[PDB]
Amino acid sequence: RRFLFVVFTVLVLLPLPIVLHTKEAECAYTLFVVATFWLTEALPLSVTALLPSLMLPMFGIMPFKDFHLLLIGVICLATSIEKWNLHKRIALKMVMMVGVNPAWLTLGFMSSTAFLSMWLSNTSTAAMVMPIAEAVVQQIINAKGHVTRKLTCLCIAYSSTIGGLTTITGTSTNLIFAEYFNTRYPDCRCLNFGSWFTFSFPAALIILLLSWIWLQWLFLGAEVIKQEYQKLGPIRYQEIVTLVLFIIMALLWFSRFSEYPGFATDSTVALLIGLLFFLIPAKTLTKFDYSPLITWKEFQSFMPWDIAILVGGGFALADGCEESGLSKWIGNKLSPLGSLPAWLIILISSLMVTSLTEVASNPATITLFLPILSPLAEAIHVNPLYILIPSTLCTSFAFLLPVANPPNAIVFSYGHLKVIDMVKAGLGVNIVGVAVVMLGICTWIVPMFDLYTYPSWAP
Amino acid sequence: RRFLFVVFTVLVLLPLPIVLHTKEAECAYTLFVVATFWLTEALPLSVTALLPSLMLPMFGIMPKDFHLLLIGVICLATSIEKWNLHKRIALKMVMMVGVNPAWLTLGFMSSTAFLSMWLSNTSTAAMVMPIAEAVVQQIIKGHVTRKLTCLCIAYSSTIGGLTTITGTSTNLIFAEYFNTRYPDCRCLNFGSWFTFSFPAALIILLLSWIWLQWLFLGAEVIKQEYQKLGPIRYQEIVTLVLFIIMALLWFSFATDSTVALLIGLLFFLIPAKTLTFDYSPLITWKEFQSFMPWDIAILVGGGFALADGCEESGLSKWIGNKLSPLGSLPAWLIILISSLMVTSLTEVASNPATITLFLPILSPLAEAIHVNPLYILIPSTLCTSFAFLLPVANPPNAIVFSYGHLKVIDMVKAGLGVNIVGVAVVMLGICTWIVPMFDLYTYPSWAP
Ligand SMILES: CC(C)CCC[C@@H](C)[C@H]1CC[C@H]2[C@@H]3CC=C4C[C@@H](O)CC[C@]4(C)[C@H]3CC[C@]12C
Ligand SMILES: CC(C)CCC[C@@H](C)[C@H]1CC[C@H]2[C@@H]3CC=C4C[C@@H](O)CC[C@]4(C)[C@H]3CC[C@]12C
Ligand code: NA
Ligand code: NA
Ligand code: NA
Ligand code: NA
Repeated sequence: RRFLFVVFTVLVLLPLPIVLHTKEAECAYTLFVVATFWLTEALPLSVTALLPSLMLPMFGIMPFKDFHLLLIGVICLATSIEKWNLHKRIALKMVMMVGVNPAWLTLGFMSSTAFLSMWLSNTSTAAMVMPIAEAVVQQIINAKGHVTRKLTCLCIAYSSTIGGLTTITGTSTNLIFAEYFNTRYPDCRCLNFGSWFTFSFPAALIILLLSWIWLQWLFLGAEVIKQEYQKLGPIRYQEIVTLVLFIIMALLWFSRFSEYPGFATDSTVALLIGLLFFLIPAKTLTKFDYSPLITWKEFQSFMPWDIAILVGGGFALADGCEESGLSKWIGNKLSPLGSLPAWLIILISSLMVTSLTEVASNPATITLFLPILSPLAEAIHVNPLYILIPSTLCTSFAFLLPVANPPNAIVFSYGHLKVIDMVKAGLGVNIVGVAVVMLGICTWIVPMFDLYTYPSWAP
Repeated sequence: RRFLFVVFTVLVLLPLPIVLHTKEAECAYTLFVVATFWLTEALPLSVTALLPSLMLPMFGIMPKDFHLLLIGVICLATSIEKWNLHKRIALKMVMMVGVNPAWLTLGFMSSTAFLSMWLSNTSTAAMVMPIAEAVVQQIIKGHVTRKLTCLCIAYSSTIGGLTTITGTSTNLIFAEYFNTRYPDCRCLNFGSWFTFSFPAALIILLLSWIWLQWLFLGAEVIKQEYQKLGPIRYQEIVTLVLFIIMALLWFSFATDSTVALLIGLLFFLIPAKTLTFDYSPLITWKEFQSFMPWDIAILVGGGFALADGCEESGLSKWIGNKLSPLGSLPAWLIILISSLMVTSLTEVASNPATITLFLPILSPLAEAIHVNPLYILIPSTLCTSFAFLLPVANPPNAIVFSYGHLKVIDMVKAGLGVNIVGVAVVMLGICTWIVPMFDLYTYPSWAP
């Protein structure tokens, strides 16, 4: 029907009243309705986040930091990159340098959006490169033509998903993990921009280079590209300063200094370079007056404000389940769960989140699964990073059917790509992604964070 | 000049280095920069708020019911503005009191005074002004009616911007400053603000109507503007009945945030009659995200960071032992000389900037001289809104200035009397009816 999720919303609040007895059932009812509206997306993912703060007081259950500074500093750069169309110039420049094209054009279209989705969002990059890739494939073919379109679509979407890793500020499921982690463990200083990039870039490079070979074997065995570049025009003043500030912020992030009062952090670099976008004149004379590179309404458009509401709603639901009396019941109900090998819990939880993320949303899976796996990690006396590092990477591995993330729903709205093509292509990419994450969590991420010893910022 | 406030930004960070000595004159440098950029508006009022988060660590100086009520009122106001119910309310309040020259100024005043309790002053002043221009043009001594109508719209949108904590940003800043710093106070909410602020604003509105009517000037032309926006549709009858339900539930787990979230979250759920194979709600999330004030929290966080930074850097001790005879004054004289200062500075500055600068000045002074904090902080937040002179203070009277009429001396002569009667009514109120409502003559228990 049409009015589906008004009657699905109002017709699950009616049978679910197990509420007509003790308090832990009243908290189970809140947990059920919030999880059901998060999984099915009947409400827009932050109206649901405000529902525990409405429903827990009526039953009787009662209750800025550096990551926000870094998020402000990266959104300031991303708004200027997307606004002045620098992101189209540095996508058509990676193509035409790699594009020898027996099969290197697929690698160029993968590497462009993989680099671009480290900074922008996956949805915006997948919506930007797909017209360019469609025009390039059309004007190369008009000079086997059906498999190139679906290969190009899948190589855009999957590599925009893969490039969405390697940065904490690259996807929303990374922002949610970082905001959960620095709130639950505020005595921990080992997770920042560079330490995330250092362990996540060797994984994503291997996943990209293996997915290229997999898709190129699965589907298949000059002036046409140097004409969409000249339709961009010449280079403007507003995107040379954005490029210079990009290069300066990038090589100031990864290069950490010597002095030590309090300001050698990443949020200092983020604010100190990203607040120059409001100040530097664009040479866009308002007419007596000038205009900057970035105004405040555009920043407010680009800034994710609902992520903090989502983290606060998840934390409120977790404390409601703690102080209501429910977590004791399911904690004494699941006592043989802590007699497992610690790597088997990694395996079953990673397969669980990467199976659930194919039909659910990427923030909705990780917001439900982080307060399940954190006290389990503290209880069985393993490192709480050892459990939570592979689960946030396996939640991003949404490569099957186009209901999981909007990156492969954008490339699906075009005429090509049957659903069985997406399923058969994304199954091998999911397999190699889980295999590379399992290799990494036992080979190179172990000495980087000392995962085999219980930490000191944990209870 | 054109690039004047880039070289005002970069050439005040250069002479201000008194920083080349002790720690106390390093927090008296980030104070001057932030205060100057707030008073001048060289940076957009929240880029400046993030500056103590950048400048205080580099010197060596290291450190929710109102949010839910704000979410509820913002998602009500989004649906009121989106489906054009405010035009129906404004054109219905006029034409009841609408056949005389005066009683038509009062209708245009009462419409935007009622409408700016819920919407913003800028949005109501930019909506009633074309309607009022069309009515004054098609009804028509012809030149003085235009400037009288412009000034009555711009003043009554400001006067109506009181009576609600969620009615103007300088009220939101005070409420967010006061639910912090005194978290054991449970006497300040929506209805207790309305109960003390409505009798003041009604008297100010009526006396301003009489003042402007004496100062300036001693049927089928309004109805065709009401029949121009058609009959009433489903999406605004639903918004009207939810407005009436929320309004008569506010004035009677039973909190104001419960009323704001139980009725306010129904706007995202209720099906509007715009079928997308699908349907669309009354409001979506992008519209709410555009309407929601996100920079007010950044502003109050930057104010709290700058206020706490003056504590460990021993500057507050210096300017506290420097101003020791300040605490030998009568307590009402502090009200008088602070309310006159906040109503004089706000004519040339911004309304959030003045109150963000002056709340951490007046709130420790109240605890120092052993009076009630609300006694000092209520007339200062009421008098900061009294921006009725020249059109650089608030955008409500800069909207009505962009039209052809209304030179500056008219605004000055008209706003001087409105400022005088506003200060007089607030001084009468804080000594007559706000005293037993909050027990202002005794030192509280939420105060140290
Ligand atoms: C979804 C959130 C908000 C609420 C529910 C949290 C549940 C799933 C969590 C919170 C407390 C957890 C328990 C905490 C401690 C132990 C003891 C350990 O030897 C085995 C696992 C076990 C038994 C955990 C199982 C999972 C658990 C019950
Ligand atoms: C963020 C900036 C603006 C904060 C500035 C705070 C200043 C204005 C405050 C903080 C400490 C205050 C002092 C604290 C105590 C006393 C003693 C009293 O007998 C007279 C007032 C006096 C002397 C106050 C004057 C105002 C004061 C100096
Ligand atoms: Na991205
Ligand atoms: Na998904
Ligand atoms: Na208002
Ligand atoms: Na002002």
